[PDB]
Amino acid sequence: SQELLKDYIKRQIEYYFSVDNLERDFFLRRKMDADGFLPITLIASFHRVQALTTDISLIFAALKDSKVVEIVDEKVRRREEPEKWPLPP
Repeated sequence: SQELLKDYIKRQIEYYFSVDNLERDFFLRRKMDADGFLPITLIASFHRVQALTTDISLIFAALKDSKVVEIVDEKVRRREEPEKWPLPP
């Protein structure tokens, strides 16, 4: 089973995309495209996600379970007003 693991991964990534985090997370914001999207494999590299798993299908399945984020292809963004967050690299 991976259901509980998927829940821990979902809540960890939803933290990165919370307003509280985004107001100070200048690294993540400089890795966004102008539409807010980031590579899912960049999120996978973050220490608290990588501690839980290196299984990319599990990470995608965790994110399909989220009302906070939106996946398109290989990228993920905050669903609400994502264009407000990108910063210059």
